Amino acid sequence: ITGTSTVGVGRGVLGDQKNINTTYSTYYYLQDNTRGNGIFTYDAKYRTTLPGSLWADADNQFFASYDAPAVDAHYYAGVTYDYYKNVHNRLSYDGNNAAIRSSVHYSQGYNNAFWNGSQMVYGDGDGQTFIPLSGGIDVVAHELTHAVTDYTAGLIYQNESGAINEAISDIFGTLVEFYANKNPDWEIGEDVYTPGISGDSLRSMSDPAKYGDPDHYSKRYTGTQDNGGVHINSGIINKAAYLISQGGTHYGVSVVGIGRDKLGKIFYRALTQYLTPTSNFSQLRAAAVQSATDLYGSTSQEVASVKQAFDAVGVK
Ligand SMILES: CC(C)C[C@H](NP(=O)(O)CNC(=O)OCc1ccccc1)C(=O)N[C@@H](Cc1ccccc1)C(=O)O
Ligand SMILES: [Ca+2]
Ligand SMILES: [Ca+2]
Ligand SMILES: [Ca+2]
Ligand SMILES: [Ca+2]
Ligand SMILES: [Zn+2]
Repeated sequence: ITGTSTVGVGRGVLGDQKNINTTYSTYYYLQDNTRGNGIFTYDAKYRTTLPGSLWADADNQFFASYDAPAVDAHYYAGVTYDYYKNVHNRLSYDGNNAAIRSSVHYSQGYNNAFWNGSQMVYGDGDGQTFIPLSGGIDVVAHELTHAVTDYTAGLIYQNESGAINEAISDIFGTLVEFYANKNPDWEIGEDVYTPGISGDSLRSMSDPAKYGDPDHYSKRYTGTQDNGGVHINSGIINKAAYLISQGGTHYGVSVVGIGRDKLGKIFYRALTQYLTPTSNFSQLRAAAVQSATDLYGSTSQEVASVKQAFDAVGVK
């Protein structure tokens, strides 16, 4: 909408106060004009019609319980935009400052979040398995990264290409979580998963097997559930990424860590210059090796570590 840029204040899902960029025209709307062609947050009103209504508030104060998921979807979309722009020189998900749209309060007791081809969508959770999913910065960045993937490599959402698609979202979800630097870790969804259980998460990149996901290609799932295991086999790639950044010895194979920034550079270049819609795990290894070669040189530690990491997870 047309209006003047303003700054509201509110509380997110975890009870933390933050400022949010809004737009004033009669009401104050969750429309952030400071980033690209805007970030827009919508109320789905417990229904499944999308996007719903652009979020309107009378006083620019967002402290109601019902406001919290909107505050966080809006704010964390901003953080994710900033990560891509500042770290990778990428302007929104399409590289040309496309408007970023999110809807919250999707359906009733809905324990998921997704990119629907055009926008991000967040359930509120059922209060047992999840609380509102936009409360997780890794979750928000995971969803926006699906849009980045779709506009770039275009990895098909099934089998190995789909597991790479998923791992790319977990990797950049995690790198955004580190960028914001509030309780960062290599776990996925811990801030919004199982409020009654401390210390768990949906997936782990550092030890995928903790939650039943494979950490070696020999353990890959090849059945039909979950689009051929896209959220399962992602563990193999997540583990490789974790090893590249942090190092370790896995099934006797030692990897020298090169840190998060270089992990992000290598995978961003692979995603945007080498991967294609049908890339498999072996092709990802080749893309990452080539990306590290471009950035750091064929004789570099970075190239050596990428090879070690894929060796460690059984991908040649
Ligand atoms: C980061 C977490 C919180 C959300 C994440 N969601 P996501 O990977 O974006 C869901 N993907 C998805 O819905 O793809 C199907 C689709 C394709 C095209 C258009 C619209 C939808 C996830 O890992 N979902 C998993 C795990 C999960 C979470 C919550 C409930 C059930 C399962 C899944 O869907 O399997
Ligand atoms: Ca208000
Ligand atoms: Ca965390
Ligand atoms: Ca996390
Ligand atoms: Ca928990
Ligand atoms: Zn995903």
